[PDB]
Amino acid sequence: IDFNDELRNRREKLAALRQQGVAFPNDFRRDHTSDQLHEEFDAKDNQELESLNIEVSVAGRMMTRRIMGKASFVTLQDVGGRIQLYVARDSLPEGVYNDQFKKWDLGDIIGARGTLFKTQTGELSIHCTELRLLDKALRPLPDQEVRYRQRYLDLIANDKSRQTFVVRSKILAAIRQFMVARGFMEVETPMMQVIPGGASARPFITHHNALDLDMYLRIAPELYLKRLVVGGFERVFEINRNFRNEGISVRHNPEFTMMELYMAYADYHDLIELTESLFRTLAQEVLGTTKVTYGEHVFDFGKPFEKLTMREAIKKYRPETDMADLDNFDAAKALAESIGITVEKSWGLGRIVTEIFDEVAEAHLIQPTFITEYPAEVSPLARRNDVNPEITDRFEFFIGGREIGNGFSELNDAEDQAERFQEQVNAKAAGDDEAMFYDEDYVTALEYGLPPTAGLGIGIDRMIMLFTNSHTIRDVILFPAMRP
Amino acid sequence: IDFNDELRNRREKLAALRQQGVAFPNDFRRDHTSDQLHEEFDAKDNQELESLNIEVSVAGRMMTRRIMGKASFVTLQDVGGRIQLYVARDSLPEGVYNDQFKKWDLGDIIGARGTLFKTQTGELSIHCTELRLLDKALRPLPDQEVRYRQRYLDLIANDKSRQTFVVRSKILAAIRQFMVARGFMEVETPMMQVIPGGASARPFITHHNALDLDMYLRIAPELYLKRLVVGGFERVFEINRNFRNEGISVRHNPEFTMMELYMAYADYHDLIELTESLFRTLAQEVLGTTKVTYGEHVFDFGKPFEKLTMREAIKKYRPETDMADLDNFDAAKALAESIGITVEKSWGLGRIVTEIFDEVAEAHLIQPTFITEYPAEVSPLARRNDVNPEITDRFEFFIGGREIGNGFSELNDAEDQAERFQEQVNAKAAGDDEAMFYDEDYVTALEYGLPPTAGLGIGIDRMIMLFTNSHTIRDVILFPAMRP
Ligand SMILES: Nc1ncnc2c1ncn2[C@@H]1O[C@H](COP(=O)(O)OP(=O)(O)OP(=O)(O)OP(=O)(O)OC[C@H]2O[C@@H](n3cnc4c(N)ncnc43)[C@H](O)[C@@H]2O)[C@@H](O)[C@H]1O
Ligand SMILES: Nc1ncnc2c1ncn2[C@@H]1O[C@H](COP(=O)(O)OP(=O)(O)OP(=O)(O)OP(=O)(O)OC[C@H]2O[C@@H](n3cnc4c(N)ncnc43)[C@H](O)[C@@H]2O)[C@@H](O)[C@H]1O
Ligand SMILES: [Ca+2]
Ligand SMILES: [Ca+2]
Ligand SMILES: [Ca+2]
Ligand SMILES: [Ca+2]
Ligand SMILES: [Ca+2]
Ligand SMILES: [Ca+2]
Repeated sequence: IDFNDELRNRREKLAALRQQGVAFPNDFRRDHTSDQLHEEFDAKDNQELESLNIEVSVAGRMMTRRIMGKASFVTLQDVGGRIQLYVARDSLPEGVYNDQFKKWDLGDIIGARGTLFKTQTGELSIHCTELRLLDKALRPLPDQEVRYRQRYLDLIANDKSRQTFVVRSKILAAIRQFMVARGFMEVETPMMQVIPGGASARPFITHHNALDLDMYLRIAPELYLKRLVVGGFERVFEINRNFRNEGISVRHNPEFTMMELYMAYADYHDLIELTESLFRTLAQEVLGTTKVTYGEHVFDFGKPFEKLTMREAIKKYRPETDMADLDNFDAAKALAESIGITVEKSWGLGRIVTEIFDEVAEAHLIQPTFITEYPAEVSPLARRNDVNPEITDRFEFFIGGREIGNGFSELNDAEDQAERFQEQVNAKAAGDDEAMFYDEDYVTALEYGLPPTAGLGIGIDRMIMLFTNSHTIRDVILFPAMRP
Repeated sequence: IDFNDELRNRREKLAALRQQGVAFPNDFRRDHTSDQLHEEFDAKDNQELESLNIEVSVAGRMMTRRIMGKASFVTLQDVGGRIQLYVARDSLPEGVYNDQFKKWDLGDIIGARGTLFKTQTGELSIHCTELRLLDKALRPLPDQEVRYRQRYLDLIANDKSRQTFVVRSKILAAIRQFMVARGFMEVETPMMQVIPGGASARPFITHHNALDLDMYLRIAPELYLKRLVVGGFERVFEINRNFRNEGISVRHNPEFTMMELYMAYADYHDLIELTESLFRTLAQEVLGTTKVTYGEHVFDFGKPFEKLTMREAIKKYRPETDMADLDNFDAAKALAESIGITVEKSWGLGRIVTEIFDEVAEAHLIQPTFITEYPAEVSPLARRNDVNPEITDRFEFFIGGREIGNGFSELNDAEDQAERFQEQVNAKAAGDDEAMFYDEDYVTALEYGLPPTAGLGIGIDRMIMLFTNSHTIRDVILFPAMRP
């Protein structure tokens, strides 16, 4: 009703601008943004701003306007923030005030040129000697999911989302710097693979027409990264997007940004210290402090993370459990059923134990926590432990009740890797469509030999969630997946 | 072959290492890499190295060995380069030399701990007080396509490809640094879109199971990035991978790295000077000079690039052309046929002129050259010129006979964009499967209004080709697409 009246009115105004000339001038140039004028002239008296004649030009969206009849006050908005404009009838060229400015609408992109002063409240404002219309907005300035469908409106309105994504950029940059300072080289491994691997999930399938070849979207860079380690890049990492067919969730998006790093001649303890130093560095550089407020909790990243094994977490958060039930398939299956887990025919003992850990523990790990000693069945790419060959040297890394990152001592054994891939093929035959495939090339690389290597990966979106006080992954991803 | 016999021999050795204990020790740590020891102690004679007892430990692949019977010489290779080891029988623990060292094979991953000295030739060497086998290579040390299929072998053998990809990493880092210094914010936009756009090519199609939605792989970030410029991020860029269904060519890969930047309140001339400053800066920082040797040519990036229009290039590289034939559909179609272009029913006049430019000109542009004044038919997202509504303000930027990047003043007109989208849908209906789709959401964003904006994009792989003296894109991409 009233919205379509605005649409017709503004549309007819744009058409009138077409009538008389150029309605889309691209020639306007600005020498300043609001955040710069604030970061410089915020604390200066109107006496110093009057003696120094400082002319600036800015451009942005017109957010608010108050017309007082030959003097008007405008709120202008650009990347850095808001700056205030003083629009005077007799301080502009003839007719600009009455025949142009007063006919503009909120949301139109304009630009202004004037001298700096401060109002009676001490606010920095630009007395306008020139004002003109760069673009005419056809819709006026702006349920809970509409923020995610049209993110431009969310960015225009709420500054919390703006700060969230700016913080995301700053965090990514700080991560690249923290990795480079330690001697790691950032690479680009294929995003489209013939054989997907490196994790367990449903891959996306597409078709390459020129080669008539069905290819999968990457579920993990892992195998190609370790191939590059065989090549002799012994400190390597990739921060890039992986694709999984799983589905939408608060913690899940079909395409997400992940970091995977690998350093030779190290084990997973080095990656524990590397993780703690990573979060301490991002906490100090990105925000203010090692103490980060998240929801109803406070994370202290100057404090070492809590370390537990998987069985220690199961027994910790379910003390009534008999730990002998985890040494037998039938008792473990009965236990998992008692929790409410639906067991699959393809599941072995280790998988049942791990799922029991998922239902019992994961939701209770709030403070940052490392979970170690995973079974070999659910860790096909991880190095076997020396004392207990049925478990691998591995850890998953949890913050705020969700898995953040994953790291392990990589398995450089060729025959063992091939055999566990065989097990994964058997599992895929048994109905588990998240199971990996058999990759013969990676086995060949391991036969050319892979130095003892540790490797880590971290879902970046989860991390930025933790640092922005954002409780949904949709708040931290610019254009997440929707449900039409 | 004799290769398989040695392979079985190494496998038997590895099994013997399983028999007597741990065959995959991960506990060895190194405090130095070869490039560090070279960057420090290369300038010191054996007199200074004798007074200072400097003990270092290194680890890496054993490339060469000469066993002289209680004295041996080993070349060790790691990330930073090669370093030489002096393995003495009586300088190691008992049995290490005879029962272990002499049984190792070339390519095995080892580690050494010793004191620094210089041989009679001045070579920096590590006298080994300890040596042990970290990983046992099951296959011995290694043109055509083998380099591309197995890249660990290429990186192990050829030191040229190594520093090719290292130069790639350093270039990418320098590009992010060069963009951040100018106020651009790096951004992540979807890799999977419901409606692909921003370019013309066959997209990859896949299926999301949870949403029962068929989705396309990104052919360009453009639409989402400009959406974010509407949101108020007025300097944005994305360096990330785009997917197109094309084929394997010298200049083509199905998945390739792209940079797309957008700055509001600017036109394409600002992007021309931005590009020249970009290549001059990268050339000075990475290669130490403005003059870059590529093949048989020398590019000078301290020199401004050559500027031509499209018709000026058609007439320059085909002077017998009558430029009136490009103003009429039948004359232009007959002309393109005379060149050998196969015209399609969906092609209009501007398309014919652009394809004539491609056949006549592109292969002849060796020195960096800007080509301006593109027709609106092949530039649906570009702002129309003021004097000639049938052409748009746009340029494509060529080096070494290939296209590198393209940039234009973006089209902020909503109705015009809608109409050009309509024409692209008509083109798809007319048989052209590279034509775009109709994106209603982007039109909606343009109706919320997009400030006057200029935008650019650059194939990164082509650029790294120019800076590595690589004449195929396969040399500059770690794992390119192969033919099974
Ligand atoms: N489709 C779904 N819908 C609803 N609930 C689901 C779900 N899938 C799992 N869950 C929940 O998770 C619990 C246990 O299932 P898991 O499969 O073990 O947990 P996960 O969160 O999916 O981590 P995963 O192990 O699979 O990824 P990876 O380390 O290889 O990779 C390393 C890092 O990558 C990140 N990551 C993985 N998948 C991601 C995704 N779709 N989106 C964003 N980040 C992701 C993670 O931070 C991870 O740490 C379940 O009980 C369930 O509640
Ligand atoms: N599959 C094929 N096989 C054999 N010959 C072929 C071929 N395709 C084209 N050719 C030859 O090239 C000539 C001209 O064709 P064009 O289509 O005009 O040249 P192009 O290299 O394909 O640039 P394009 O137009 O597609 O990219 P865009 O501006 O959107 O902007 C994207 C930017 O990113 C880069 N880029 C685009 N696609 C890329 C890819 N697969 N790999 C690496 N970089 C790519 C580019 O620098 C580009 O500027 C043809 O006559 C033909 O001889
Ligand atoms: Ca999962
Ligand atoms: Ca898990
Ligand atoms: Ca995991
Ligand atoms: Ca193309
Ligand atoms: Ca073209
Ligand atoms: Ca092009």
